[PDB]
Amino acid sequence: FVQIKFDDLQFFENCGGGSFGSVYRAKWISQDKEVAVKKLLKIEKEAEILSVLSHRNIIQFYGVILEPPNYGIVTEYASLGSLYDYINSNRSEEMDMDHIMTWATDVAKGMHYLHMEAPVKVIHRDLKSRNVVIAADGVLKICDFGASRFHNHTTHSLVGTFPWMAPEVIQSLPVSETCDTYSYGVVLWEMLTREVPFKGLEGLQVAWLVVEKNERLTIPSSCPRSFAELLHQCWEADAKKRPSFKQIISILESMSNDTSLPDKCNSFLHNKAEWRCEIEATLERLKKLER
Ligand SMILES: *CCC(=O)N1CC[C@@H](Oc2n[nH]c3ncc(-c4cn(-c5c(F)ccc(NS(=O)(=O)c6cccc(-c7ccccc7)c6)c5F)nn4)cc23)C1
Repeated sequence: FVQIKFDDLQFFENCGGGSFGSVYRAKWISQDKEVAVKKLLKIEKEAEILSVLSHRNIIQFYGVILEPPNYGIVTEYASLGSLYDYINSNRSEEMDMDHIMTWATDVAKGMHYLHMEAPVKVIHRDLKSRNVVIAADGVLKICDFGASRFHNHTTHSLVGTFPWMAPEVIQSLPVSETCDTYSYGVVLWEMLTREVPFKGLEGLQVAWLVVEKNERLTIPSSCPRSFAELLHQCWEADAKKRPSFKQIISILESMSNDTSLPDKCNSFLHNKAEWRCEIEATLERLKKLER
């Protein structure tokens, strides 16, 4: 627990909404470092356990703000924004298969660390493209991985999170590390299609569809089978039938040695104007499925 004086910071802008859980971008004046600061309504001293986590694909702890009433956590700031903002911009048109693979390896490796490599097993429960950020060198960093255990005020809206929640998370059921595997496959699908998952729908409809009808996000027919089948394993209703992140890492290795995949995938990636109608059709069939 490094301590960071409130006056040691210069606050720039707030994401979230001024509330507890809202993230400020800020300059750490003692250190001349650009930082993120999360507004907490206090700090749990027992939360030291998480201050020892360190991995190039998770956001880096810097220190804590302990000046009542100002309580905050300070971390690195990733220069290039959230994965979400990037995927749903026209910048994502520059993504080739080597890009997808690198970024999906980045997330899978950060998750493998939290699940199996750190001082304490961390199951994230809220992994999603808005919780992954892009450092200056394209390296991805998982955010908010300690939220589900300590500061449960940061998350829950929760209607905006159903497309990434495993079914068992939706039902408040027994939960295993493979709930993060389901959320990852949604992140993968986001990278491949560059769409907002279940765009336009009601959270409760998606919650319902995922849980009762085993509805999953449309996989375009022209998506390479290797990607399609990886998505499928990551989306098994039966959490015990989903891969671990060690297996995902090993799967991405095989895919990246497949000489045929790069043309197949890059073709698919750059023909979005053909197969975007497939996803958009399923969206109206699902919207009309409540009217
Ligand atoms: C407003 C629109 C929007 O969403 N965006 C606009 C731009 C983009 O924001 C960006 N761009 N780059 C970014 N880089 C980082 C973040 C960011 C950082 N955090 C943040 C915190 F401020 C605090 C904690 C966490 N995660 S954590 O709670 O799991 C954690 C990590 C490490 C240690 C600890 C800890 C230590 C001791 C005791 C308890 C806990 C906790 C965190 F992610 N959020 N966003 C945003 C960026 C998106």
